[PDB]
Amino acid sequence: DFETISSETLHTGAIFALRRDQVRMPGGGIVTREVVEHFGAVAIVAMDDNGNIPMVYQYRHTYGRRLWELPAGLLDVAGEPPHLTAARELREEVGLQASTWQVLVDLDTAPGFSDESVRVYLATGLREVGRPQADMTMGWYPIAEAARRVLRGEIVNSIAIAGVLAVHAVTTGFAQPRPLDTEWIDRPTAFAARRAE
Amino acid sequence: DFETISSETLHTGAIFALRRDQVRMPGGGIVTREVVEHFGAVAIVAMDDNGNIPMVYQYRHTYGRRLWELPAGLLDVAGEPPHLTAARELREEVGLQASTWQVLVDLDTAPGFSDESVRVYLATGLREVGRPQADMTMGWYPIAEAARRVLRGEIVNSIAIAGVLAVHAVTTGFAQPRPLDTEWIDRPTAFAARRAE
Repeated sequence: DFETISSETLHTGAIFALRRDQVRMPGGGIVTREVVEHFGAVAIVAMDDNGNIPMVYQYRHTYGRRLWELPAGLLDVAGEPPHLTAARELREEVGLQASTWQVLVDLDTAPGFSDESVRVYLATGLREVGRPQADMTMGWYPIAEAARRVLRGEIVNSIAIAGVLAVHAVTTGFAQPRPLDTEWIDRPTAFAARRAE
Repeated sequence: DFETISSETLHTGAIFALRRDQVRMPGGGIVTREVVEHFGAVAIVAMDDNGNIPMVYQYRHTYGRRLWELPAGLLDVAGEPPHLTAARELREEVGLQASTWQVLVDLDTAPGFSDESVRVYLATGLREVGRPQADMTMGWYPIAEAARRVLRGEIVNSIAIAGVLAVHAVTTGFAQPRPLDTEWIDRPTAFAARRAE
């Protein structure tokens, strides 16, 4: 198999680090692979009694504009269980508490160059508790409308794609949400390791 | 609005660069935003007469394992039109030529820290022409099976999520593929600019 031969840190920053490995390709052979180590993140599809979900309208420095995204947050508190981060983030970002939490879909955002992976939850049985901001607008969408916004390129954040389409497959009876103990295969850990310290 | 106040290059490498900007938040206020500038990429959902699509099984240094992904390739040839890169990549990677090409879905893989964006095509009217490798296995899947593999976490590459779910919405009559001239809003350009030179 593939083996990290050597490895070096090129940069460390607020939310990720940049590492450069040399990897033994099988058999014989040597590539340079750069990995942006990231904290990992969670997001929530909060589905009300009628099939509506909340979304935020978040400025992204990288595209010079705002995207429609799901509520979400970095795994930036050491050792904190992901599901508890998600509930926390739901309350901070959109002012929602939810009774029932299930795994909806996991994704590897950029396999090409980052370890970042993202667990998206389905949260149901909802209640508003306040703090719905700074520059973030939020708004709600029936799920079917959200899915057609994906298909028209009005929602392009790829965690929102995966989340909205996945819940759409649930609401149309194609698939089932899953238990909280579903293994998150690619949960990131390298950057949390490095930060501990 | 938001304005880049200053900007500096921290690293330049084979397939991306790492930049650090200072951004004026409105009104008054200053954040550091790091952007990994990337080439952009395309991928293809190649759908045969019967609803089957090809997928590759590609080792990802970043997760220490292989993922099921769609055929795909970086926009790494200067000025080459994306749709022509996609046809090229389809032939190099999976040995397919396609008659008809349409836009399926675009995504922004990691808005949090990269500009990378990805145009995924629907390619139909297919013919095998050879070169189906090195370490990449490929295999075919009915679309419905592929969509249930997403929903079970057997496919987690987020371009494969977006691509397989999007085509699933087409095959089940929920949405339509779109013309090649659909604007790709977030086509990356910063790293191609920097490389020219």
